[PDB]
Amino acid sequence: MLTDNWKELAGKAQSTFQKSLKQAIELADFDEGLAKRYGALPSAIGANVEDFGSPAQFPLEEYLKALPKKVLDITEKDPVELLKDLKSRKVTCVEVLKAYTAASIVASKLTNCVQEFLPIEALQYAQKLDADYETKKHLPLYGLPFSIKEMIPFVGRSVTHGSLCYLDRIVDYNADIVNILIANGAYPFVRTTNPQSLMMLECVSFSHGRTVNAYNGMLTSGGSSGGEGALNGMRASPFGLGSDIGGSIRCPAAFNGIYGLRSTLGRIPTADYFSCNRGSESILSVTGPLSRSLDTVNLVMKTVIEAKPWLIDPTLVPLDWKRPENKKFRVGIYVSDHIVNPSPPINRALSMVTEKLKSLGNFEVVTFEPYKPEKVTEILGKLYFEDGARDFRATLQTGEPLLEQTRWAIEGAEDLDMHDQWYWNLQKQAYRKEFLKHWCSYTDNDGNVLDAVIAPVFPNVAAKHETTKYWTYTSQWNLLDYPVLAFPVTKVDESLDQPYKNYKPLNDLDKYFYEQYDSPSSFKNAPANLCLVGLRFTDEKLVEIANILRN
Amino acid sequence: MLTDNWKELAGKAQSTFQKSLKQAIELADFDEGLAKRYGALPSAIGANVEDFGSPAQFPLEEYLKALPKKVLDITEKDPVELLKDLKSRKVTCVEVLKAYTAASIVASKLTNCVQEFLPIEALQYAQKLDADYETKKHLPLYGLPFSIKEMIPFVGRSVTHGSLCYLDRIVDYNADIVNILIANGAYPFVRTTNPQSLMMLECVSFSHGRTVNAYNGMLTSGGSSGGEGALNGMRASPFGLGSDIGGSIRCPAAFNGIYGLRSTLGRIPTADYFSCNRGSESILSVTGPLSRSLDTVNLVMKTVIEAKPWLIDPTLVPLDWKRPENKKFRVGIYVSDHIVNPSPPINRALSMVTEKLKSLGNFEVVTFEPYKPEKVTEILGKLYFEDGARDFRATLQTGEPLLEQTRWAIEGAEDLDMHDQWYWNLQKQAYRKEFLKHWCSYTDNDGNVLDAVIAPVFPNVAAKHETTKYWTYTSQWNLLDYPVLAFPVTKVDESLDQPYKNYKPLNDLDKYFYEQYDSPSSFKNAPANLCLVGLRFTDEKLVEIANILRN
Repeated sequence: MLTDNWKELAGKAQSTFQKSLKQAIELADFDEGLAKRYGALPSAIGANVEDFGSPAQFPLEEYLKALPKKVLDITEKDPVELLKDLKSRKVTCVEVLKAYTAASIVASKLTNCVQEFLPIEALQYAQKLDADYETKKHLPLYGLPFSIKEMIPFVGRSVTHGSLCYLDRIVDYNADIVNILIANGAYPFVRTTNPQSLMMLECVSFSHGRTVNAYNGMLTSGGSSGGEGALNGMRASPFGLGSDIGGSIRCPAAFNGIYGLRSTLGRIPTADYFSCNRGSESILSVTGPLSRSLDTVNLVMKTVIEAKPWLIDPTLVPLDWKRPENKKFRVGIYVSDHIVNPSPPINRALSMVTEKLKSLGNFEVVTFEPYKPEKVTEILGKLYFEDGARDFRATLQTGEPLLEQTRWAIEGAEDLDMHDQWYWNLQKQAYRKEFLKHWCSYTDNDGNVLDAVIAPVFPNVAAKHETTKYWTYTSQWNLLDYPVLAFPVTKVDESLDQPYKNYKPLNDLDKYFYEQYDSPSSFKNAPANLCLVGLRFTDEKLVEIANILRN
Repeated sequence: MLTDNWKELAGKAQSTFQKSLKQAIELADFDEGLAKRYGALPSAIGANVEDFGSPAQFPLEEYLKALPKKVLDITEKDPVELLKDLKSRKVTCVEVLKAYTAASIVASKLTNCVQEFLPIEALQYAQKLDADYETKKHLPLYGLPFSIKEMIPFVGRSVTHGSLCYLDRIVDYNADIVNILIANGAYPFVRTTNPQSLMMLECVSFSHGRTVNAYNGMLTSGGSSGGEGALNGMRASPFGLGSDIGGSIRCPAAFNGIYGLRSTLGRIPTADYFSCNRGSESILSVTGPLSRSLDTVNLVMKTVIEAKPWLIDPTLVPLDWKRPENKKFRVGIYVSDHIVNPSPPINRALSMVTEKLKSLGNFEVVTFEPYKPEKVTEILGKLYFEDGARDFRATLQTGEPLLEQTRWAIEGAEDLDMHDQWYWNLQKQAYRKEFLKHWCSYTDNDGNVLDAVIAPVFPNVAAKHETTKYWTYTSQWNLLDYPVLAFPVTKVDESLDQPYKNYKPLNDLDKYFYEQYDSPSSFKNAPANLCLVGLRFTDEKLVEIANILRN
């Protein structure tokens, strides 16, 4: 840990970003027309980490306008299809790198989703991938760059999870999942932004400033993997890796209208990531990919697991990544937990998806009721910061200010005695066992279990800044460790999504979210996503059902 | 002329081009990446002059993808801005030549717009211009290359206007306008294609094959300055010189979405060009610039006229090139001649330009009715080929086939007796006098004359091959000798430009053009241009109004 003044350290972080941005622009080699249009874009990057700039109203429109067809023809192509072009040599690995690097630079300025570009090592990866074309063409991800959340170790970099005090914490190794993906023909080219404490569903830190939504620049990108959500929502990366302990993969994915998988704990390696509360095991985070392309999420999962990562990380289970053979499906619709009702755009998305599943013959669709959702907050309120947030709070010895959203996550945290931890571990495992019984109560007379549940990711589309005051719609599945896949449905419609009249709130917090949704014009063009929830290790069922919903 | 078999001569024409193409590639000095992409481009050049190849759907998109930043940063620059860099020595005369030579090579393969490159003399011009930088820094076109239609004499070259029989017609001199432009720091670097007889609004000859549109390769470039329209539409030349006796400058410019000025006869020297019917004076062609850049059009006229060309060509009038001091404008909109109605894309261009002028306070906008447009065809029907096309048909003694478009131009040609010419000269002068009275009938109560008329250039955007069967929208102003400036407005919009419903044709020829517009997709991405018409010697009013329309 460092104890230097935070203002000096924020300088050092900005400098690291700016030096890599300069190198990124050199690699992309803009012609003067693009350099001009790029220069004139509204920036979400300020002069310092407390100045949040002036974001575009519709960053994706600005991105698609600014970039030349010569770049978009690569970055807008579905990554699995792009893998065919790299395999057949219609495009070089270095060519793909240049396009996506340029895309990420435009994305960085509009959304502020990049913490550090990796142009030096990425060119080395792509060049020798071209040189070794004949020997590595067979690899499942040959030539594809990808993004990694800053919390993921990469050789020679500091790993801070957004905390300035860790700027001298340099690693000489990559995370296991990074090396596995590299062994399969991929390589990271950019590090995405992460917020203070990582326990925020937004993306504000004193290492980068504020990250904004790819579809509406007045809204949050989400968090904790906010840079990944913004970068991949802008299609400026084929896919990315985030982490998810309270919604930190699915919230960015849903807010930015893309796919994001909270994978079951123990399938893919994440423990070598850096966060707060290192060594805490009561509730464990997971990783998983974010991408515009469901086929790319599936291929990344398939690639890492078929590399048998349990022979490097022993917390993992040797369970194959397998397409489910079920042709019939039983699916529940989780319309509300009856604590905070979803806003109109989320409710319309639930109806759309309900109607589509009912129209297909092989889906039986039932209502799914909550089971003690208040119990989610009680337990996670004790286990998220089980040291009373001492480990996080010590990071602020630099004077780094405490953000409003971080305040919520550490409010009330108890420094548990061993017997207190034991008490709540028993509360955790009992709730898990009770909920399984609840889930199995929906099995039919013939003995067919529920395959998946469809639920919101958040009580609304991308939230206004400093308003993500309810976690249960995502953290429920972290307490249970159920795999959850966020997927796109629709966008806000100003005609269809007017506020409910004569709404009677369920409680003060539901009242807060009701008044938060003042009108759809406040959320123009915001994607309305949902998620598919499955029992532990049924990840593949979720991919298969999402496949049907997009056809 | 020559009397050899035409197939041998077409070979000789192809050899001259291929010999100059080889020298151009050496001058351009491709690196391997460009040489590779150039080799793989779809060509509008065939194996022989009757084989038209397989052109790209969007030649311009292919051009922008194929050429490097090292080239596009110069050729995409507005030539007036590029002149600043040449003056301040931020860029070399040879550097600019190399970029534009490379651009024209790529443009040549994609659109077939180059008849002969001039890289030997161009390198000599550019090299000594660099050497003489300190003494020639002041010249208004210092360092700028430009293209010339093949009909324009250049030292040591054959001048054929596309007729194979004239391949032994070598000149030892440049055209007056060329020498003037050289005296002002410019130099020609490429010769562009022209069609058989020059009397078609397309660009097909047995010297080069078929020239295609820069924006949609299934459509014609226009003619007769078809190479000029394509080359400058691809922005592969800073500007070019064409000729216009029936629309042969404005039709290429309009089809390729750039500017083209049919300047008033008697301003800039053109008589030393070569065409058919040399010595025919009943209807005289004019020259004028084509360019992507309006500012470049204005500067060439200013440069040539300020060189006092009436001291070399005595047919010219000593009238300064002067920007008008008008603060108010009266402008007419020519919606139709009520013989052939414009297609939807042109019709929307008229409304767009109308609504823009009405939105500025200082424009009075009135509807402009036609005046006996049928008399245009009748008079031009007698005076275009007043020898009964005897001179042109003698070019076919080589066996050179008669193209379908040429057939239209010479069908019905009478070999006029002197009294017949006198009769039609009087008809010509009477119509001009009647039309002036028509124009002046639009003068308002305070005595303000119409400053300009906005009219179509053609009943449609760039035509499908062998369908340019109506000339009046351009030849009207050749009969009258009014200055006309073609200028860009919009592109085909597939939503907005669906065919007219419940359309009732005005006559057989109008029905033909209606059926020609089968759907906007047949003309995807084709520019919709219009033109500004002024009274004789008001060229500058047209430039000034075009300036306002593009801001």
